[PDB]
Amino acid sequence: KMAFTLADRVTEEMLADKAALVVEVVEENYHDAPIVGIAVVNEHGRFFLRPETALADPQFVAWLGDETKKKSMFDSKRAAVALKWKGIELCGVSFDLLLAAYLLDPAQGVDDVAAAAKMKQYEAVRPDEAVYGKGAKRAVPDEPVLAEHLVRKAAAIWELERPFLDELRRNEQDRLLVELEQPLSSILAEMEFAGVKVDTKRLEQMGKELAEQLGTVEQRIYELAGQEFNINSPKQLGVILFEKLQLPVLKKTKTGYSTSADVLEKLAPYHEIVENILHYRQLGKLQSTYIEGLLKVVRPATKKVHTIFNQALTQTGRLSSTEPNLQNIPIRLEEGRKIRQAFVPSESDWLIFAADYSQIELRVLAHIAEDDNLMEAFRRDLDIHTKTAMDIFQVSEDEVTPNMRRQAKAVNFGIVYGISDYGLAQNLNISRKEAAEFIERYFESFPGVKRYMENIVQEAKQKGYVTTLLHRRRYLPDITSRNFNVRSFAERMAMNTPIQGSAADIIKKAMIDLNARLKEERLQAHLLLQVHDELILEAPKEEMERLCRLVPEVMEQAVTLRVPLKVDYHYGSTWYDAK
DNA sequence: GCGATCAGCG
DNA sequence: ACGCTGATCGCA
Ligand SMILES: [Ca+2]
Repeated sequence: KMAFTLADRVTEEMLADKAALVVEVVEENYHDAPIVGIAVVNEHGRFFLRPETALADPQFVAWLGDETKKKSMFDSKRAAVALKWKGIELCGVSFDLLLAAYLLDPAQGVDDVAAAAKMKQYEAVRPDEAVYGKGAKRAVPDEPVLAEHLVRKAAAIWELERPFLDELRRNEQDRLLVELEQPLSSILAEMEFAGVKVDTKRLEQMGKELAEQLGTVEQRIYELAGQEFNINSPKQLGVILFEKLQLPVLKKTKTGYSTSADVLEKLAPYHEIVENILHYRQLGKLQSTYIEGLLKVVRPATKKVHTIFNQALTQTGRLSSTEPNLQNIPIRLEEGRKIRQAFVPSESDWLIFAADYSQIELRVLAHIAEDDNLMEAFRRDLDIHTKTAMDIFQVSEDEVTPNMRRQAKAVNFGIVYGISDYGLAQNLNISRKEAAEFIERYFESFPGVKRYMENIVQEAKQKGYVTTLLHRRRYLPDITSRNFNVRSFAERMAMNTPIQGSAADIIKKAMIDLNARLKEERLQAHLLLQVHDELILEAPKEEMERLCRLVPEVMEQAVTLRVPLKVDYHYGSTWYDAK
């Protein structure tokens, strides 16, 4: 029902200088995954190519790698990485339909061509799930069915580029696509393919020692419980704590007694068992997620883990990281932080280099709200987290611990993003009217922040969406809901998204500027990870001194705000030491 | 498959 | 009853 040439060899008219291109990778994790089929749509026709022929053809490979042959695609990072695993370079992607749909509306959840095309009333293409099936029934269909699907996807991309670019232009997002998200996609592809080297012997040893410390705490729990039970079982655990031991019930879930860490912490004055449960969970979390889970996904021949950075998932413009998630490696407890000792440079005599924006969302908020006092604070390079800790815990600057600062950090963001007196009182374990009076004091010092919070809720109601500094957008239909709770969640999104999303915009621009700078200085240094406001690199030890001046400067100059941006940085032999 | 939970970023 | 996430595990 759509005409195309099921081609046996590559021809010249397949190599025009503008095309829609589909390089189909069906496995969700595309690292080292099969390419099951190729389709090209251009001015000369529609073509399906078997990958064993196309990717072994030197003219087609050269076309793939020629940046002057422009390709329109959907999820070009997926294709670029799968091709890197075949030793083939993809260049010249000038339009990525996934990223275009994401910028137009992140709430659509667009995960295939059909979903993007639906946004423009184009429906002559099937959802990937209808073609490949679900779960245990998932399969590549027979070649004629496969070929028509890939061709229909390519034809959709060919037809949809212009209407998507027109709407992007109307939203002031066309440079956001072409100068930020698409260049970033190529940089993320390099990062994912490079991977991060893991010291598996250290992990395996830590996992042996965890298993021993687990039994010891486990027996102490059975002994303090007076009996043995499944410590992971909410039935039995709730029964043990709140029926057998008769501890107070401070919170329930839709299914029963809550045993969350905040609850257990408040029960520490009542029974010694609750802090053993905490210790037990923390150890088991390290064991299951960060020892076992990490070893599962190491490629044994190279000792590398290859994350996937999802660039078109979060509602604020952040990245997320999957399989493994390398944006939530432990750091705050000394036991967990030692896992970072297993993250090592991928070459001898290289080192890990880590750089992070200081107080990033507060600096962004100061600029956007134009609060006189907050802008003055950052012009003085004050540490607002430490200052807030001093005031909360009634200590001097010298007395503030890393844990106290961590806590004041949640107070600072809690207040500006709409925490209530109740929530603040429950977090600080203080009176509720003391919490309310601390909140009113906070907005007395920062009245511009309060005005901003009020104004942005009104702008979201009037326009139906909010935006970031580089024109990323989030629609907030619930902001006019008549249901108080639904409306309230939407108001807090109006408060938070422009700030968190602008911080995402800034680090993304920083990454593009950094890669351009590293190429210009001809350095071997390269990015490995982004962790929201942090960039992790590795480089020969002979490049470190140059990087100590280069990376902070690139990050600090990525944008020019009404306050300075400030970067902290460290380097060392492992990720652990790069702090 | 989902909800509670907890690891991270602010 | 601050916001944005992903992985694991038990299932009242
Ligand atoms: Ca930071």
